[PDB]
Amino acid sequence: KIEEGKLVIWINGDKGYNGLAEVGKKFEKDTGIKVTVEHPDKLEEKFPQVAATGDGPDIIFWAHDRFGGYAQSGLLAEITPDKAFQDKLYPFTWDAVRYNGKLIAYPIAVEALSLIYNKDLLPNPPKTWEEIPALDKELKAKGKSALMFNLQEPYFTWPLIAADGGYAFKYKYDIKDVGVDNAGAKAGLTFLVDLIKNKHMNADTDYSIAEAAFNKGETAMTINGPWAWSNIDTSKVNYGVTVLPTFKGQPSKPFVGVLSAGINAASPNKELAKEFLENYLLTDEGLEAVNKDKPLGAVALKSYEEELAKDPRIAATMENAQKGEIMPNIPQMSAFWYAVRTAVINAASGRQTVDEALKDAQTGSELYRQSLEIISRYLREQATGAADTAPMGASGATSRKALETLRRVGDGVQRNHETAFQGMLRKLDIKNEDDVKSLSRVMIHVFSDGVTNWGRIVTLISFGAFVAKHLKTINQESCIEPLAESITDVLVRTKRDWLVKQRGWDGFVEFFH
Ligand SMILES: Cc1ccnc(-n2ccnc2)c1-c1cccc2c(CCCOc3cccc4ccccc34)c(C(=O)O)n(CC(=O)N3CCNCC3)c12
Ligand SMILES: OC[C@H]1O[C@H](O[C@H]2[C@H](O)[C@@H](O)[C@@H](O)O[C@@H]2CO)[C@H](O)[C@@H](O)[C@@H]1O
Repeated sequence: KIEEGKLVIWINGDKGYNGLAEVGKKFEKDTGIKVTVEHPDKLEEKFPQVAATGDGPDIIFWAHDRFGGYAQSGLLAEITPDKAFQDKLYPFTWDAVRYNGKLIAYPIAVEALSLIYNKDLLPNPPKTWEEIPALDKELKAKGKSALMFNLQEPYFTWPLIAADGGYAFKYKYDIKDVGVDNAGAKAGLTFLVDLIKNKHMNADTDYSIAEAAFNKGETAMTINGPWAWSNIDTSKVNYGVTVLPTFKGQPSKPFVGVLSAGINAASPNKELAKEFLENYLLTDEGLEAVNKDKPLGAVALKSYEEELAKDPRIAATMENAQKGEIMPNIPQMSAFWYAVRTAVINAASGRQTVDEALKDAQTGSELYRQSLEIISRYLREQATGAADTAPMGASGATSRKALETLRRVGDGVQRNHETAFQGMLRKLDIKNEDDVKSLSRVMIHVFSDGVTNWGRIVTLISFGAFVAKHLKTINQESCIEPLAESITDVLVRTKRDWLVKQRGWDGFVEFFH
């Protein structure tokens, strides 16, 4: 599928892709290999679907948070730089691109949101979020506004949400512990909704609108990353970059991202990509080429970062980064981001209340792990005859009651559909972990076809248990957990919006009560 003898690269439209293409030209001048740089819309969504079919770019650029999902899906090639190259980058940047013990990408730069303010409108930036309403009122009398930033991406709103105690996954990570719906998160989002209620912000303000307003000098402040600095320079706005405002006396905690370059598992040009990334991009001159297009932030390369660190704007970036947290790269990050995105937009527009919106975001973020906990335990206890003695953990009553519901209803299905299941089992012929990996396509084909209800979900899991008993019987018990993860993946991927609308596994319990 992917063409040999050339390099195709994907990077976001807000990054210095003209600078990157110029690095690609130097690579072409040396090697005779053409390098095509593209910046397609929603590439972070497009990549996992096209790469799965063996297609897509040789190299994909994104923040490290999305890269665990890719690797888990077998979409990323394991990268193996020698010691000499590894020592040229900061170790913690390597940490951000490590997944299950393996390095799955090259770290490029460290990104953190900062407060960007117009020094001509606002000689001193506000230290607190609380004082911004009164500041806006003051600025409105001059035909200006205080603050405008992207409200369509939760990335920009998260620092405020996390300030008073809101969090994604509790940190060792406890993935079952999601704090998107606690008091702190409610406090942060409410303050944002109130800003909109009191005409201090507009719910439909996106990236382009916020950037245009600041760079034209219509609003005193914005919230953005280093990549935005270029266009602000062009606009000749007397701007400064500083620490984010505190909320309730506590610092804003932005999720910190490490711009990373991954190599497609289906790429026939893995050696070319490695050569490009190591010996052309991750150099003083290579990063400078991109940085001069759009600023990268604090780059992973020590030799170049030592120079950039002298920039007050970089100092402000790293200060904000220190008060924030490095994003997790667990596969669930995509689901978390989608849930929180919807929650922020819905609360901002009044479609839901803060309590309602964050409630759904909680259910959406927990959905995979909670589903896995239930499906894994059912499959394993059915196969072995004995239950799991371990505590259910967070949201334990839900998991426990769902499992008990599943036991009652699942056993009925397996009983009544026994002959049908045995016929299906024989046709699939499942005898090792290799065969279990093949099931994903067949499973998705049958399940996603037709209507949606709890009954089909029970059938899905019950046949999974039926297969699990077969796997155990033929001494393939090690294949049960991969099967459980596979089924769980299919379920939450295909019925994500439906499950959330049913209030998750609580809905399942109530439905069969
Ligand atoms: C129970 C039944 C009766 C008649 N035809 C059937 N069957 C259908 C296709 N293959 C077998 C089935 C049937 C057999 C096995 C599973 C299902 C499912 C769940 C969706 C896919 O489940 C899996 C497929 C392949 C491997 C799997 C490994 C582990 C766990 C699940 C696996 C359904 C369903 O989605 O409702 N059905 C019923 C079904 O799809 N029908 C087709 C339309 N008319 C009613 C029956 C399962
Ligand atoms: O808004 C959710 C989004 O946040 C992050 O995306 C950032 C990205 O890290 C930055 O480099 C820049 O492009 O802004 C983006 C926000 O629009 C996460 O990396 C991403 O996974 C997540 O969906």
